[PDB]
Amino acid sequence: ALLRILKETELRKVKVLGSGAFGTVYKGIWIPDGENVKIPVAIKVLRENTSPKANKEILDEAYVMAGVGSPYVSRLLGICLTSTVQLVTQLMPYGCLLDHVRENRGRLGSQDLLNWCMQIAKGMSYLEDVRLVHRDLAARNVLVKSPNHVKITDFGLARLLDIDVPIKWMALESILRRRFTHQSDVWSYGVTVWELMTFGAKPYDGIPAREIPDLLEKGERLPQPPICTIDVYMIMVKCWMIDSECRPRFRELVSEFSRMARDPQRFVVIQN
Ligand SMILES: *[C@@H](CC(=O)N1CCN(c2ncc3ncnc(Nc4cc(Cl)c(Oc5ccn6ncnc6c5)c(Cl)c4)c3n2)CC1)CN1CC(F)C1
Repeated sequence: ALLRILKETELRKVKVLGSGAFGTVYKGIWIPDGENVKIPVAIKVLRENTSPKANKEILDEAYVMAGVGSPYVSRLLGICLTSTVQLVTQLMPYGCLLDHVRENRGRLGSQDLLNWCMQIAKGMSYLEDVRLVHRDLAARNVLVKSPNHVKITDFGLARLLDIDVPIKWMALESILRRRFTHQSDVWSYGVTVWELMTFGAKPYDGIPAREIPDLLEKGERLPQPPICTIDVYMIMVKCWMIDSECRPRFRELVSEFSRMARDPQRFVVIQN
């Protein structure tokens, strides 16, 4: 129910990690009052130019995930309120999963890749339990706590303006009508799995975004990754069905990748 407010004196910014349309993320340290501890944190400072109604949707989305949560989705530790709005969370020291897979292409195993697929599916199952549509699931928006533990973050939203999109991850209905559901998140999950299994290849590389809807209706899809057996590719293909009702549920995806994770060398073919 309650919300933990952290004073400015409890927090210290060290380095800039990244940014987007809504805010700037810093690496930092949290020292809670009346405790002899240091906690490494990420601190997201929201931009001052944006209106009150625009920043409202970011905060309200965090407050839905109030109770126990999931270990595979980012957890808000608290907020700090100066002239700026500062959102505080546990630091994920290996950064985003897209950068991680590209760097470690030489030494990653079949067990590691399929474990990540299962963990992302478990995290998305929790977001469906609390009725939270992500709108922007991609390898860039999954963080790495360690090589055997990943967390979903960077929850998507349209910027509300007074006046004064990731097309290659989106379901067909989302491109043409701007309809976002739990079943459109499943499409984006399929593309995320394709990124991991290609060691961070760019989807539809060379094809302009305007051409994507016509190609999808014709039946063209992203190619089978070189390391994947057909059994793995079949799950990706089910995620990209035009009929949203025929796509698998996130709980069924947890079941499938858990089974494949119990015999990873059968399903994914690494050189080593
Ligand atoms: C990927 C590169 C990339 O984009 N990033 C990796 C480096 N950065 C980074 N590193 C570690 C880290 N740990 C923890 N948290 C963050 N980022 C973050 C994100 C959000 Cl959305 C955030 O706010 C909320 C809001 C609501 N909420 N509810 C529950 N939890 C939360 C969190 C916070 Cl406080 C912190 C983080 N970031 C930046 C990300 C490749 N990329 C492709 C090229 F463009 C490079």
